[PDB]
Amino acid sequence: QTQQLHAAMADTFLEHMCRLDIDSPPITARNTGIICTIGPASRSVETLKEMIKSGMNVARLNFSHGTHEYHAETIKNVRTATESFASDPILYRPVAVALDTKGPEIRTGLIKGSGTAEVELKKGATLKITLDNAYMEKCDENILWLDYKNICKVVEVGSKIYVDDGLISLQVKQKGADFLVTEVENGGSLGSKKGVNLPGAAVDLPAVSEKDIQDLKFGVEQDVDMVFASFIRKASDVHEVRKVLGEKGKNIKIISKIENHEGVRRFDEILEASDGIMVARGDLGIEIPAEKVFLAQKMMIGRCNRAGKPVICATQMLESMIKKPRPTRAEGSDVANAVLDGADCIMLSGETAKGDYPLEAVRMQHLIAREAEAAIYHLQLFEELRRLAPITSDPTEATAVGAVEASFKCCSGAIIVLTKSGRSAHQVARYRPRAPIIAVTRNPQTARQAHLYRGIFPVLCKDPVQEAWAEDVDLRVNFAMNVGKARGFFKKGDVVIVLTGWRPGSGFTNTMRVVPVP
Amino acid sequence: QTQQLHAAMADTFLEHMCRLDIDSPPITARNTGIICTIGPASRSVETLKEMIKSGMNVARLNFSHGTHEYHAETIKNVRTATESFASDPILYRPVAVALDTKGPEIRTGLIKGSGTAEVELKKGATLKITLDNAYMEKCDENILWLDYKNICKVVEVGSKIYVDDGLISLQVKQKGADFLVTEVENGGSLGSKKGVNLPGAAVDLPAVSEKDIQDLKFGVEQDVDMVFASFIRKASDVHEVRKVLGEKGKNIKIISKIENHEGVRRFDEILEASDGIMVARGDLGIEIPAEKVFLAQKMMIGRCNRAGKPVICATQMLESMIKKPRPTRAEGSDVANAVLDGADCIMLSGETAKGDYPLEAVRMQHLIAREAEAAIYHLQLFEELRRLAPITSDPTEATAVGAVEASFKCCSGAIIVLTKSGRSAHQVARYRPRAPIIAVTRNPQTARQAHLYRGIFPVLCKDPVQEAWAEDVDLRVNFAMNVGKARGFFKKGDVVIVLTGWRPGSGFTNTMRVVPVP
Amino acid sequence: QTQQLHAAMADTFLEHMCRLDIDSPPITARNTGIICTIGPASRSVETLKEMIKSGMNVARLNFSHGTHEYHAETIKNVRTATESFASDPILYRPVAVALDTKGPEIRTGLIKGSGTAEVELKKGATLKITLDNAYMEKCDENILWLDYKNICKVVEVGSKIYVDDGLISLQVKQKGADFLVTEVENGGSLGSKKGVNLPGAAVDLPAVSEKDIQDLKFGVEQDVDMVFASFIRKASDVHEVRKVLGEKGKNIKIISKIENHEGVRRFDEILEASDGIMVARGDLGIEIPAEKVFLAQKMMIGRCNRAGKPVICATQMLESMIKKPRPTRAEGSDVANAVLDGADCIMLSGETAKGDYPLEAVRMQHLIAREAEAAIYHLQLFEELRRLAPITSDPTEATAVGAVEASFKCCSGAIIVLTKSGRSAHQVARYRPRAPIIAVTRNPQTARQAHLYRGIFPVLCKDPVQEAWAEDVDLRVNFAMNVGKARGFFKKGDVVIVLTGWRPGSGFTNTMRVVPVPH
Ligand SMILES: O=P(O)(O)OC[C@H]1O[C@](O)(COP(=O)(O)O)[C@@H](O)[C@@H]1O
Ligand SMILES: O=P(O)(O)OC[C@H]1O[C@](O)(COP(=O)(O)O)[C@@H](O)[C@@H]1O
Ligand SMILES: O=P(O)(O)OC[C@H]1O[C@](O)(COP(=O)(O)O)[C@@H](O)[C@@H]1O
Ligand SMILES: [K+]
Ligand SMILES: [K+]
Repeated sequence: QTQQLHAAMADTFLEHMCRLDIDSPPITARNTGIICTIGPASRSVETLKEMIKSGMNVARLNFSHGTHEYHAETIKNVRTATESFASDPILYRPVAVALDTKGPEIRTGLIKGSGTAEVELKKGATLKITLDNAYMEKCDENILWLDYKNICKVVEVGSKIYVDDGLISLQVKQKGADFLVTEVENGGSLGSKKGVNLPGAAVDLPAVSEKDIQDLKFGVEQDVDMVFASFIRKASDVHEVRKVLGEKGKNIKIISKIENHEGVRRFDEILEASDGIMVARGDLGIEIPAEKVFLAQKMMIGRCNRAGKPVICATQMLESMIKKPRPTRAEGSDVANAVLDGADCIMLSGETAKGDYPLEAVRMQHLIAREAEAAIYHLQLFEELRRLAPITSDPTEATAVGAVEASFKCCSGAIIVLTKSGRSAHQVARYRPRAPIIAVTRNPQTARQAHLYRGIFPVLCKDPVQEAWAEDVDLRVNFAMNVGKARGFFKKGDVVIVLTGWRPGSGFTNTMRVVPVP
Repeated sequence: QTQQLHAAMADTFLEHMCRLDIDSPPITARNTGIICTIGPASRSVETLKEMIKSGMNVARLNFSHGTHEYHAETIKNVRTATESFASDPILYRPVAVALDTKGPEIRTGLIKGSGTAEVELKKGATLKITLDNAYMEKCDENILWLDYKNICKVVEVGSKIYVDDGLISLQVKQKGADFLVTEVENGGSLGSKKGVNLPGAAVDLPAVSEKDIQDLKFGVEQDVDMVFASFIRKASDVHEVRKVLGEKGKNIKIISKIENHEGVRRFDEILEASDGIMVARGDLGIEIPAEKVFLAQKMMIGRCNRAGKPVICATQMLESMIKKPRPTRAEGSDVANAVLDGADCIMLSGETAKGDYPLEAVRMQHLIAREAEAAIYHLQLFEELRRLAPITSDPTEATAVGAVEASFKCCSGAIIVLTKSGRSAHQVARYRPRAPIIAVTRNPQTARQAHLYRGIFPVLCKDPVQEAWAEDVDLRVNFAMNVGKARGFFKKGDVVIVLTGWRPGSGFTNTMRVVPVP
Repeated sequence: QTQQLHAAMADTFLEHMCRLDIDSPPITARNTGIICTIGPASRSVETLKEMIKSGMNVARLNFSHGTHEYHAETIKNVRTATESFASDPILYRPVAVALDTKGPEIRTGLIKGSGTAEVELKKGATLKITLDNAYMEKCDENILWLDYKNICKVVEVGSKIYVDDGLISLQVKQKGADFLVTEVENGGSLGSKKGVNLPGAAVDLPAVSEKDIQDLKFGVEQDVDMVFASFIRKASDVHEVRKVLGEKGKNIKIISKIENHEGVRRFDEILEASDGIMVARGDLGIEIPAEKVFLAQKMMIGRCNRAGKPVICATQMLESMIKKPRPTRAEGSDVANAVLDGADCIMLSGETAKGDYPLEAVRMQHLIAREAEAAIYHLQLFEELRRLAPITSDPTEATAVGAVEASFKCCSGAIIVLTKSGRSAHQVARYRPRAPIIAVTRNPQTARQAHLYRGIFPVLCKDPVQEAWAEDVDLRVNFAMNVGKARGFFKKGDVVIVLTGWRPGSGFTNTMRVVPVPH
């Protein structure tokens, strides 16, 4: 048997686990989007073509470093590689471009006037934090300057301060006007201009920094598809990002990065305002105990799935592959479990941006994701999603859930969906069918953004609009059939589900057909 | 709220995930046993005392390397460290000793008559494998000798052969009398006496090597608690191990290591014959595609949970901690997911045997395990375990399940179980209660072996047997109460479940009491 | 297989239904209490002995008719019959006595001065209702007097008024000071002193009538175990009954009869104030549309199961057996579905009080109940009861649920429970085990009242208290063992669950043992 179908039929989750079968091969289609950070290892046109062939769906640009010029050139290269495949629309894969903001930061000053010097902090010693700029280049083991002018307003006696990616830990023992007397908990080497984290604080840094405002404007100019917004703490932060993107950027998707205690606790209001979520495990695991990160990951993925909004699992998923051609067993497991949890997309950072084996890391995420998709317990998942969802008068919703149900009953090879804005295909994806969703659109931005949703394989129709609308619809259905055949999703005579609407604009999807592949 | 109790009450798994709460702190008790491989980083008496304080429950000795003398000294050191705490019976923690066999291997010959010389294998080139001993010390890029005399009987044209840690890959193109012509698929530097793996082969090497027989004899002499038996492919392999251990070794637990396709496929018969299972992910992931490992892991943990037999998750769980003081996000996730899967125990190999941060690795497994134990969806798990279990006439079974039910109903701080052999405590653990199981025994081997089962906290009663049996029972109940109080499991006036029998001797557990903590 | 155990194991309710097996015989024990109304057909000592042997657990006296002398003699007869079995305590079955009140009523006056004369009401005709006592003996087809002085305050234009057990129906067209002009909807022969119902009205008649006060006093004097209180509309009505019973009657259980729209709507507050509930389908189906009665029945049984309070299904269960030796197929089905619903007790009224086949009716309820009990889907029911239940600090609750779980795991022949007040056994019954609950008590009133809960077989221990408490406990457990053996619930070597506490006195049940039945 294939596709873990024996497991699929189990009446209990435990039996489902007992039936997982290494000799049950997956289907060809892989539903989980792969987001790859582009950097020195992966930025040439030549490598990018291979990244695409290996499974990259979204190119992430990390604006923490690099100039506008550098990023503009990366994006140019991504598009060159992407479009090199455009001559065969059956085989072309859309590739989205995501801008990931630097975001607000807290930084220390210079040790001893140097950028490279360091000092030793001993566990239990005193360290005074000063805001007084006289000390901004005279940091030492006694006096630490940092740039967050309001720090005193947001911490209390007992508060912790983490320095240099959580390497050093301090506890506030006394608060002054413009200073904090701290005791070192975890000591270590303190260097220059290090990152500061304030675990449990309501930090009042602006939603977007001066640099972020410039970067977001540049993302609009560059026609990016989505923004990963750093350090989102509250709904109003999302609103600020949306306002910066403005009218011109109104169709760019905002993915809030949840990376501290506040963001986790205010998650509901953040999700409601956002187009989707990134579980930003790197910073999140600096801010909160590392042993608690899996809780926040499963919380966020569950609530995103409940809301029907895309969620990304990010950071260190295949970390060892920076240096090695094969992942660890914990890494394999992490990727599989993220898909099992419900993540729409999984991400690579240093693995693709700077490591020695970027192609292998992409291919590995592809292999794991496809195995894990088969191992989902759809029988329980679909039951729960359908119960948790509202009853509505919305005809498109009723059509989508009916298509998903039909797809399980006939084990279809695909659900084909015509969509202008993406929405009809998003509505199908939210019910987590096993079958891949082939979303046919003429809208290039729809095609790129659809990668955010589990299961959506976007295909970009380039044909002229036919004079007879019924023929225009049939043309697009036929395109999807050719795509699925060419990509090995299904073959002639297999059964597939087709979703269309009753007239041309958006919002009329209402027709479900069960048809043999011609 | 605490212990993820809000999530505990969700009526769906999805809602359960949505309710996981980083602000809901776990209980003190940590139920998942921690097994640590001992080596140069962890073998001193001083480090071993800290390994115990940090949470080590089982010392694993890897007989792949080291003489009898070396291993005898490790065991002596573990006992010295363990017994250094014996003077306070309230606080003493039993520590088990596990012998992990080398097991059968397939090895290549010498490159240029040298041990250190190497040759380059080009992808797509020919490589002939010979059994002809004339070439046993003349391996080169054209002719590779190996020591598996039956290899021709167990591979076909099309078969793969892996060399080193799956570094090199070969595909069989022709079979001859004494030889195999292969094509190199994955090339690389081939050195001397490297490990060979035969994916998908029924390999007919002995269940136990000549050296393994010697090592098992030594394990009996050294009073080890359990054997982790390598490369178990079939029930008869387990029977061989059991026969070697013989009458003298009849109470030593046999944990079969599942590490190839055959072991996975023959899993049921192997489980039935074994005392427990190790998911040996390292070798498993060389033999089978790495992307399929999580399937085999969940299959094995599920089936072990269904059978009520201990299962260990092993290998690369916190791999990066060999070199770093903190784990990656994928590693944190791996540990959490292993416990969520149902693993009785989790394991450390190079992280404790040879790494720079053995204590931190133990502490991290402790932290994660405890968080993940709270995050289990006991509502569904208990329902499934109860349904999957038989109706029996066995009174002790009915008592155990009644105790677990009662423990959920009153949120008890513990299930206290008097047990000679461990069996009554095992029967409770198989229903996966939230509350820790304090298993009071006078039998030191029982106490050590109990670490194999999720949730059992073994405590070794040292007081003489009291003249009146009722007083003797009460004394042990009181001891358990004092252990729980001293370890912070519960406090005066909390409620606990107490299991005893109606007369002395094993097999009469039949009495369940709900008692306030005095 | 037996006891519908193959169906018991189904993974879905649909499959459970598909597995029900006419060739799978039930166990001996029957868990659903049978309440039998005693009347001319069933009041002799001799018949009462056979009613007990046939399965009667509760004798109901209907105070709608009969003098105190008549009812006292019935009660004396029930005790004589019940005590005739007392000389073997192993075999003695407690029998409860229930007083069912007449309750407040609305009655019309006399037609044409006569008690026997009648008049014809034609659909669509006018009929004026008067409260003016000048007309109390001059009811005719134009003027109907009735005795409910506040009727005008509680009905509106559009209100329906039902007369003579809902035979006739009237619709209020105009309201005056002391009158109502109505139109006849359903016509028919109107006689004298007929019962009036006010569907949908908040009727403000007293909780207890003048006759009820007398009857309750008599119930206390006669040591009855429970009162079925008529026409309960609101919690304050229950409180009034409780207050009337007072100190002397404080241990008499009050079972509220739900018999109108208001009682159904205010059900929650009524349940909370009551010891249990009767789904009084007869009057309920006069007050509300007949086609809606199964809704109110299942609502009340489900909510009583959720609260852990006894519920009785009553009225016309085996009606045709008043005249015939066998029931209809609808009646067989009604009894089985009541037990499947979750009813603690089922009831017989004219079937036992006045019909030609009282013993056959009791026997048939016994047979059907025992078949239906096996056909319950305990797998889902136990899961739901456990989930709907709180997490509790109460150790007795933890013990009860642990015992019920253990009882399913080993298919035990019984759960034996020592109880003074009944409560420990009640706590087990509320989780609906398959196995019978043998409740051992020295308290005779506990023993009789225990019949209200599904599954409890009360046994009355008559042995002296032993000097050593341990021995005293053991003696009672042994008694239970002997009872179960003699009644064919289980045999030597079977396994049974035993519940005890850690010291004497109520409230300390905390000990669950799994024990082989001794030789
Ligand atoms: O997902 P969206 O944006 O609502 O688009 C779906 C729409 O696409 C259609 O199938 C075809 O519309 P067009 O021909 O305008 O592309 C409609 O019938 C339907 O309403
Ligand atoms: O006094 P002992 O011989 O330790 O017995 C104490 C209780 O422990 C139990 O032996 C449990 O031991 P097992 O788990 O080995 O069956 C009961 O049978 C007995 O009543
Ligand atoms: O010997 P006694 O006083 O009848 O008590 C025996 C057992 O019965 C119980 O009283 C139960 O009675 P209740 O069900 O009324 O609580 C226990 O508390 C007690 O240990
Ligand atoms: K960034
Ligand atoms: K970040």
